Amino acid sequence: FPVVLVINCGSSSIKFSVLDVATCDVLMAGIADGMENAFLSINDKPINLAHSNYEDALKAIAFELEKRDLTDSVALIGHRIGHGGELFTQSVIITDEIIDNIRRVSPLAPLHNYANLSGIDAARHLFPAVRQVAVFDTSFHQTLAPEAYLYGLPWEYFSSLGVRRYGFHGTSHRYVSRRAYELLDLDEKDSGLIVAHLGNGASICAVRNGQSVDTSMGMTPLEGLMMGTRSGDVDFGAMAWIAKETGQTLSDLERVVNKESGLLGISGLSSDLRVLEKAWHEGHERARLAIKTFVHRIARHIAGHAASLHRLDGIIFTGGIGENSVLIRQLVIEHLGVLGLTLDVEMNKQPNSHGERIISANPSQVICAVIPTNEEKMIALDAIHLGNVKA
Amino acid sequence: FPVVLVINCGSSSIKFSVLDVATCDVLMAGIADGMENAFLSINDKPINLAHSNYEDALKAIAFELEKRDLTDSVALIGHRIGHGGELFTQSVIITDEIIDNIRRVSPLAPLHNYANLSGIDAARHLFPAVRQVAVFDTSFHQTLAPEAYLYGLPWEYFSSLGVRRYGFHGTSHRYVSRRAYELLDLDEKDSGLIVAHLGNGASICAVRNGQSVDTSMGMTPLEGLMMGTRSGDVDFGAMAWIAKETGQTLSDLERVVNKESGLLGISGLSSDLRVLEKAWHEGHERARLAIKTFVHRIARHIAGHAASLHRLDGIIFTGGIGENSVLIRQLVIEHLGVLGLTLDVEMNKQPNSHGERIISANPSQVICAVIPTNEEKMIALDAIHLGNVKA
Ligand SMILES: Nc1ncnc2c1ncn2[C@@H]1O[C@H](COP(=O)(O)OP(=O)(O)NP(=O)(O)O)[C@@H](O)[C@H]1O
Ligand SMILES: Nc1ncnc2c1ncn2[C@@H]1O[C@H](COP(=O)(O)OP(=O)(O)NP(=O)(O)O)[C@@H](O)[C@H]1O
Repeated sequence: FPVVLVINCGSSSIKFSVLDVATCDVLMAGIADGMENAFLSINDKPINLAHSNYEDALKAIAFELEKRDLTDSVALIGHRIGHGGELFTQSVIITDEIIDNIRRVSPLAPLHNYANLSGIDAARHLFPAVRQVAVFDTSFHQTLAPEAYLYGLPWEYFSSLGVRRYGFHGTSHRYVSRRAYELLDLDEKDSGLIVAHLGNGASICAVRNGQSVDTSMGMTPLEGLMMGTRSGDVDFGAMAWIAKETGQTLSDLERVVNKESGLLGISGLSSDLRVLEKAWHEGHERARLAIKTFVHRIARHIAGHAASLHRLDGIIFTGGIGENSVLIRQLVIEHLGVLGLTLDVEMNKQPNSHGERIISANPSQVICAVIPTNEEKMIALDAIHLGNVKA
Repeated sequence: FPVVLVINCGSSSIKFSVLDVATCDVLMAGIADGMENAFLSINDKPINLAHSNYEDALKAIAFELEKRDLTDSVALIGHRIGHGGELFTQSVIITDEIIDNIRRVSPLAPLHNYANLSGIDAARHLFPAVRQVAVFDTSFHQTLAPEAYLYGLPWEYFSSLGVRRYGFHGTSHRYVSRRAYELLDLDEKDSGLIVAHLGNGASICAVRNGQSVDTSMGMTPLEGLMMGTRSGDVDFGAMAWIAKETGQTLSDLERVVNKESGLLGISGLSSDLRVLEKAWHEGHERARLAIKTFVHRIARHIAGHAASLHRLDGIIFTGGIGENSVLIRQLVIEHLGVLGLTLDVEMNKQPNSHGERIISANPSQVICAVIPTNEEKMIALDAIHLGNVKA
């Protein structure tokens, strides 16, 4: 019973799951968190770490698996990498070269790169005779054409500084789009999907014949959809006007746009969609506005991403919000009557326990579906495929 | 033979036309320009002004009409106003109140407001017994709902500073959409149009049942489409990353994004589409990229604006580029095969001498058309309607 250990080692946390190689089912999950009073929390023991660096938290995690006699079953380790620039177009077996290449991306997302590389260094220490794989949030989007990835900035910003759209959630978009060809019985090589990955981070992606051809996030995760706490698309003129008017700097505004905006910023209440849905139900006008705005920007990006398709066969919702928000999905879909969508509300009402599920009624011009995303499973599948290779 | 004098009094120029009230035909046009060595240029006399303020240039223009015995036929003056904030939802007869209200908008576009108000002050001096009208580039878009005009910034930026989408080209979008109901034989009250106003400034607008319900420019003219020298939509994260990396300030970057970007910035060659079309024809790769990018962002915004419509009946091109670029229109339309568009290329080939013209073939799901825009005529029509009122 070999397992894969999957690690997502971010700026404040290390999330992990242990997946059985046979079924890709989760056998254990957890999170080392607060990385002054750090602590380890296996789904049970909410145990304390305090002043722990990344190698410490992971040594702790390794001892918990040693505990459960898992250590010798760990045949593969999969690392989620936030950003692979233009250097990674698919998941790779980690070697010194791959490490050097991940380091060259550092400037594009410095703290998050640093954390992912800290997790790699830790795992390489803790499991030296285990093959390790790197899976990148950006890599699925590397099939975008230049017309879709370039900004309208001076060419120099692109050719010298690598300013261009990267996109994120690639691993979710990819996983969900593969499940969609089966659920919808579509030929992958002749197909058009829009995937809406709606979570606290949110993005759209157009998949044409199995490849990503447009996506809503940009060089960073701040572009595109309005999100929990992120502004999404915002007029740079307006941002420069705000600076002059309030005396805030780019750095001030960047924090505002990443941490105080979005659902939180409009609502004045919360980033959490469930709190906002309940607030609206109680007459809260700003919560309703936050939601309607959220919805409007989703519909807008969905239709816009469709323009990169030759034919629209499906729209697929996923993520915390796409999977669980009955109201958000219906409002989005009713905002796309122009594309010929017809919702089956009884199907749309079903909770996420129902898994991969069609929610459009028969007369719909485009199939609409909900497909639970599973990034850990995608990473493990990549790892397992890579486990057959001679390095 | 009463006439309307139409004035557009910007930061460097005063453009004017004199239109006959009967036919709305142009009888005279011109431009006072360079506002250290200023000069007056009636379509003839390229005459010099030098060190001329706004009142001087206009006194010069007034004397040229006195010259041609027009002065006493001037029954109305129409002023193009760049920005009316939330205060103006339609064109108005200018009074002290209207002047006070235009001044309150100043902070939203300080130099351009100042110029428009300078032109009002000049004209009020030069024609005191003549009714004057103000027509605002923003006012057509005041029917946008909050979900379409809000940014995902903290609510305070909207409620205290008036940060929100305004949109521009309103006077063109309005004029063209009215001509479209006739050309396409559509019922205005039951209709969906997207208008693409493609010039050196460019924007999209969705008109649902005769009202603007979405538009691509934002609080300022920098948002949305990529344009001649403007970047269009750009990830604020990327802009903040660029700042940190090059040490440029918001003010530096604002100039870059307004004056060195867009077609110019990608091509490295020109903002002028005709130069770029010819460069591409000669193997210039960056010109081709500038164009493909331009086209891709147009298609994306068109489809996205469609999401605000209940039914898409028409897509209408206008502006310097929309009216004259055979290649741009066809590339855009071929990028929207997803919406069921079919181009009649022989109709698309016709030059702009052919005026208001359908360019989609019969099997097309959406009618596509070219409608020459005429902001001066729209302003004059407003003025003439307002000429019947008791103030
Ligand atoms: N039952 C629910 N109804 C509505 N929203 C929900 C529900 N459950 C969770 N969510 C929302 O999902 C969001 C969190 O989603 P999340 O777990 O982030 O999805 P994700 O797959 O993690 N995407 P990302 O956040 O970028 O990794 C919050 O707004 C939650 O309120
Ligand atoms: N024959 C042509 N083919 C392609 N592009 C053209 C042609 N003629 C003019 N244009 C382009 O139109 C752009 C200038 O358009 P413009 O006169 O600005 O339209 P507009 O109605 O003024 N919009 P705005 O510029 O914001 O006021 C430049 O790229 C020109 O190259």
